[PDB]
Amino acid sequence: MGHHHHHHSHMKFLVENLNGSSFELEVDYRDTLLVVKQKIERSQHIPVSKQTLIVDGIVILREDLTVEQCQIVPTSDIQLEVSS
Repeated sequence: MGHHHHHHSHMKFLVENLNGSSFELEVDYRDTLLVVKQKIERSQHIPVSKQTLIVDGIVILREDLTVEQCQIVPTSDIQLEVSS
């Protein structure tokens, strides 16, 4: 009777692009780092290849890993530094 644990996979992490605009991108745990940056591309208007994901100091250069593996949460400092 009752009790249903509903998990929220939708994560809106603040894509804080210093050379652009901060945007909370709503990604799912299932989405890969390759796909998530394609979302960012249309948002920051910068090509995926120039999206230097800097989280807490670490650069995220992986397309093969999903966000559920990297566990990139909005409670970390997620910034973008536009490579010219």
